[PDB]
Amino acid sequence: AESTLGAAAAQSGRYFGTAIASGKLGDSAYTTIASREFNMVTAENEMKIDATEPQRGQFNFSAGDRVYNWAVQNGKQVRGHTLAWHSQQPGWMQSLSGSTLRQAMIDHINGVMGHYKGKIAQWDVVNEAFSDDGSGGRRDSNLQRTGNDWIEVAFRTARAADPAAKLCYNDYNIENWTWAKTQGVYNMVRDFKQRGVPIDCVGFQSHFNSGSPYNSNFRTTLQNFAALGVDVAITELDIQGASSSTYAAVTNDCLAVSRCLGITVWGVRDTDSWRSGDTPLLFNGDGSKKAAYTAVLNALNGGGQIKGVGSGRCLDVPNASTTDGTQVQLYDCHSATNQQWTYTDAGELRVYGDKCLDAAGTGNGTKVQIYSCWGGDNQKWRLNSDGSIVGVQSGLCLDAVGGGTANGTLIQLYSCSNGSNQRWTRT
Amino acid sequence: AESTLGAAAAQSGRYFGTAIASGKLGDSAYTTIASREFNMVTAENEMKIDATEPQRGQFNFSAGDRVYNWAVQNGKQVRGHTLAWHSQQPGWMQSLSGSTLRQAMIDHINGVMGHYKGKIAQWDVVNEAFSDDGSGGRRDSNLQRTGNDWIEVAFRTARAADPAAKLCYNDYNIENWTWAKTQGVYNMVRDFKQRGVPIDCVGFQSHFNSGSPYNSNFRTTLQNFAALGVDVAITELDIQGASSSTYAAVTNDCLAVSRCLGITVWGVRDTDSWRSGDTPLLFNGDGSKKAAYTAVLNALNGGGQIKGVGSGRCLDVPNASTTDGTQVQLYDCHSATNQQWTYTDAGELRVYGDKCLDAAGTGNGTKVQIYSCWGGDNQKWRLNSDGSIVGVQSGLCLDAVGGGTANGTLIQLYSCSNGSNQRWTRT
Repeated sequence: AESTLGAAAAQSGRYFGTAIASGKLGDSAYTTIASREFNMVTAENEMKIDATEPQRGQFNFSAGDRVYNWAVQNGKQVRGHTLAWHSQQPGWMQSLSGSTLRQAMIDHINGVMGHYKGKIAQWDVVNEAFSDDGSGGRRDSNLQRTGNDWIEVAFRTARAADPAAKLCYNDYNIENWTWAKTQGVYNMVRDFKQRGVPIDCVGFQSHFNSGSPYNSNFRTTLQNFAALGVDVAITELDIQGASSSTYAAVTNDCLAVSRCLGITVWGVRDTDSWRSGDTPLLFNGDGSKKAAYTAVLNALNGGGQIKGVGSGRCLDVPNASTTDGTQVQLYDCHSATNQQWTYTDAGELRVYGDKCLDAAGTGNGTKVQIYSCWGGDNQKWRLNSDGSIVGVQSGLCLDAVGGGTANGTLIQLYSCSNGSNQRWTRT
Repeated sequence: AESTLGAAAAQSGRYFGTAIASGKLGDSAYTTIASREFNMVTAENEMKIDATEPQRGQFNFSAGDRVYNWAVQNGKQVRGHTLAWHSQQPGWMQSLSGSTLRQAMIDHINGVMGHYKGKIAQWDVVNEAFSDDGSGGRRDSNLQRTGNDWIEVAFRTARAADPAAKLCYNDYNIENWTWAKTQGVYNMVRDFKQRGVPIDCVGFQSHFNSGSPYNSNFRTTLQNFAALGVDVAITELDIQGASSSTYAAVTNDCLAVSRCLGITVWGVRDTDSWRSGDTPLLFNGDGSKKAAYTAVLNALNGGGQIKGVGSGRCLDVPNASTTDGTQVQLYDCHSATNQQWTYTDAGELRVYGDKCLDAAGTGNGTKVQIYSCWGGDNQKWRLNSDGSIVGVQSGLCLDAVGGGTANGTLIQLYSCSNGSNQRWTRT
């Protein structure tokens, strides 16, 4: 299979998951996409400490089980998130220290894992234990202050509670190999492997933005960790701006590492994201696939001028005009600027540097023209592997009117038919 | 002055207004911008028929007066909108037809204008009476069914009610000269002027988008109507995507016609717009001046490499790198792509075609780098006439750290001080 992300990932033995919020399981548009596209699920909040043990010793699995059941019934495995973490602790746990806290941690781990024994593929045993100050050391938390060996204890406890689940250490800002935090984490897992501490995987959240951008050396980080004898996983992927190139690069990095189990994006639609303002995911608010979705899919499946297949002619802006509202047409191909289109990471087809292929509506017959680039979804396209060009906002295909092939044939939007007047090739 | 829209327009004897919503007058962020930037006001809904005469013969001016009082308290003139229209009619009026409706129309005009007698600069007496079917004829509505002379009667009635107000006919899609609607309106005004019907102005709503884009022949349209002996005004301006060139183009068209009274944008912030999804205004949701704001201000005031003045060097991307997160610096100018920056209508400073000058924060000391273009406000800049470059999101200026001037000097965001290390010239 290769029409969906999960299925395209399965082809190489990997998975493609998302974060699920039980609160949205009632939204039909939400579940339609989630059940179809992903084969791995992480509870966004339902399995955290404050959600599974509101009161000391009083476990509540209502929300967690709702997500677990939905996942399994729809063909997805589940990543447990998370058991030991300095953030979002219940009120009572915050008011604890010393061996008392160390004990509560142990009880919590046994309680949660006992309930889900043998049902969870991976567990984020310890989450975000290192500092961002730039030192590469543990962060100061009530857990760290109970003994530097608390992480080791958490893992030994987890292994005993459920030896079937892969135990991971999860963290952010550890993707760039040159960062001190990355080195801190590396040395810990290195130590752990030598002393026989039970750790099976390292999760790289992969929250990329201009403050902590993706760097190609991410592949090196993954390879270096995998070389220690642990599996690696991209656990909470999201990219500010959702650049198609960056999304593809990250996917290829995982595919290039045999120990990379799979990729999980942190949410379904941009509007579901904890950082919706960054439009960092693969589907937009309308539930429609973004340009990045197509880039990731092609990457999973595959390991200038725009010429129409049926006509042999090129997408042309009449008389090299630059006025907004000028409808594009088919014309004999030639090295002119009014025939050179650039496909940007945002998903636009630009000509003249700042003019965008634009759809003036969403129904059949909508004329395709050029207009000032501003970022509307009616100016974003998906270049499918089958040669079709689909408008993100309309979901319609670029179509050479009436199947015409002569110079001057106009371009419009029309329901995709796989016709030759809807197939294009880049030269 | 020349630092605000209103003040700049006054330098050519014109005004620059906005539409005000009484419900938002309690929002200090809203009013701060509104009172400072505009010297003309239109009530967005408060003076419509249903708002001023909820029951036949029972006039209510509480909503309209809140807008009016605010305007005059803050030194603004007011445009009345609107007296006769097929849309937004009170239920009781929608039930009328024939002579009964005709008289109700007359009564409504006398009541509203009597209340605001001598206090209103312009009144949109009749609004949107022509059709969009391409015939260039009258729109079918209960008012048009009372008789073709209903528009004339509305104007004669208004002139007698308040001789001090300029009486305008207002409509949309009459900006492009070639459209049948435009010419249908032209013929009506010509007819009125020949027969002595009192009409002083024609308002061009000018709501532009990719479905109905701005066209440079708009200037000839304005001249043609002005030639008839009526004033012209841009009454409800908004542009899908808020292109800087287009906003500047519309402004210059009005400045070229001696009889163009001024310009009114339909709203303050994009979020206040009836079409917020198209971000068609001059201020963003945060209340920050967009790239288009500066384009308009510069046009009102009469209005490649980026070389620093205090340094004499060019904005430079180190080693012609294309890696996201690369901090920009100063360096010996020279023709090289890594020093070629394109300023787009959206307000981005692009390099390498798809990389954007990006701010990784909003405070002083913030690192200015390059990152994949995606449309964030942190990738948008305003090029002031004083030579400074301000970040739309932070409101901070491009600053050469410590005032350095040698190669390798890093660029950051800092409070605008108009220092020589914050001034840049285009080359």
